Amino acid sequence: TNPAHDHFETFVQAQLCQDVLSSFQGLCRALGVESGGGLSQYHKIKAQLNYWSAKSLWAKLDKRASQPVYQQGQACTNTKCLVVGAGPCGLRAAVELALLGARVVLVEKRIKFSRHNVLHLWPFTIHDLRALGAKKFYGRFCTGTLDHISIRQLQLLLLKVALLLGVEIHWGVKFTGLQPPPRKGSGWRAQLQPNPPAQLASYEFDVLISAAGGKFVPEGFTIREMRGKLAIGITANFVNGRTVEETQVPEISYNQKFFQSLLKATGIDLENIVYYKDETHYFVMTAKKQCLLRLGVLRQDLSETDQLLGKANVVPEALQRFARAAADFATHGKLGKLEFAQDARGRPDVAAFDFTSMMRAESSARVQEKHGARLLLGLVGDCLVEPFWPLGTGVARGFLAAFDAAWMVKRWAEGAGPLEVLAERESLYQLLSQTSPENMHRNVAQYGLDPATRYPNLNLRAVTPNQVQDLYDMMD
Ligand SMILES: Cc1cc2nc3c(=O)[nH]c(=O)nc-3n(C[C@H](O)[C@H](O)[C@H](O)COP(=O)(O)OP(=O)(O)OC[C@H]3O[C@@H](n4cnc5c(N)ncnc54)[C@H](O)[C@@H]3O)c2cc1C
Ligand SMILES: [Cl-]
Repeated sequence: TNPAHDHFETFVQAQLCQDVLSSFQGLCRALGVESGGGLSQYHKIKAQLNYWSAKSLWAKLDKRASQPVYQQGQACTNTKCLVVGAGPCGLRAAVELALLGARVVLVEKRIKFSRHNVLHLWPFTIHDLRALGAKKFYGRFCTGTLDHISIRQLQLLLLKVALLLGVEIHWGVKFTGLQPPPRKGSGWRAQLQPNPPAQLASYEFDVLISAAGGKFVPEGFTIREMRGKLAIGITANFVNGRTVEETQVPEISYNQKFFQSLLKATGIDLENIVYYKDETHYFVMTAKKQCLLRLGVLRQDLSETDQLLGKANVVPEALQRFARAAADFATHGKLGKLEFAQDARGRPDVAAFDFTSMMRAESSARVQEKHGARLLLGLVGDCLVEPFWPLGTGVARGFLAAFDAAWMVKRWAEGAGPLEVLAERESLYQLLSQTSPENMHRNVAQYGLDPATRYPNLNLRAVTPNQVQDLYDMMD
């Protein structure tokens, strides 16, 4: 037997977040290496795992790792990064930084991946994951003409790569803010909860990339907030037994006469509903507040969206008989008595969500300088832009914010100059909405950090550094 061979293989097969870390520390032990020690650790790992079950992955990884851009991992060799949040994008950012050769510390306030909700995928993201060795880390990946990963399956897959490329990950730790460098001869340090491990508290860094999801407002940035008429969104996951007759029900994605025939037997009033068949029978529907008060899923009509959706106002029981009512008729009962999958809490996976307010940051980047040290702050993903989930551009643009944040760190580690690096980034960010698979570079395969492999007719000078004068924060 060969502990190293065995540990790598359960590590790859791992379906629990606490088991990715477990088997990995074991592989590190077996290969006489450490985790969170960068590419020198990655290089020591791969060389000693020169065997059938691993070699195709190193080719894939190194092929990317040696794309013209990363300078064979020498570009950001003098850059210390802090990445906040281990959602899909944050991890993608870490991967990108790891490859650029930056020191990568990722902090994350949870301790597991418990979200089942299925995410639609763009042709280009599908391929990106494939090139990162998704097919080894995940069996049922974009399986068939299917183009959807589940949140946790994505996170697991990405985490395994983050670890391989030597990202230092700390769990159960909350980013709160920043410690200003107290003197002429210090650097920027984070502010973490609950009390972080010795080194992490003293870990200094010039690049902070926060991918801490929609709800986190990072100090200094201005968030624009558009509100329209209310849209309540229900999501539901039912267990996929994958029985022959259970896997013979087509996927779905008020206009058609179906949304009309839904009111007949069930009396459920929905404008649109979506079905995905993944690890779970995924359903997402947009409900009318008019009928949610009627069939008593919401207890009482509160005029302010936020309050109308609290744990108190939402009846959990009726939400299940509402969700299964829509799900049962939607498949014409071809899936039988559907049982919910659980959280997170043993609670059944069903949630009433908000679709009313779309948060967008005014700038995607900000630089802070105090007593000599420069700090580059970048947003990536949901905290940069809040996506209309029915359209499904979240993973697409998060991954884009990630690529365009890594390009920023590249120019940064060339000393390009605060006002400039921002102007490049902000010229690219001005595109982040327009972006569709329709208006972007056709050769998906050729996609890389160089933003012009992605954006046709790109203008790096759409914003002059004189238009961003106050995104640079000279505190003295
Ligand atoms: C039900 C649902 C359906 C969706 N539909 C689609 C779809 O069909 N297609 C599509 O492409 N996208 C879809 N979206 C959007 C997509 O899920 C998100 O945009 C995506 O998760 C973005 O990843 P993220 O890392 O930016 O955000 P998140 O996944 O929310 O990552 C944030 C993470 O950072 C952590 N965090 C927050 N604050 C701190 C802190 N202070 N310190 C440390 N960690 C912190 C949290 O633990 C969290 O894990 C959907 C989303 C949901 C929820
Ligand atoms: Cl987990």
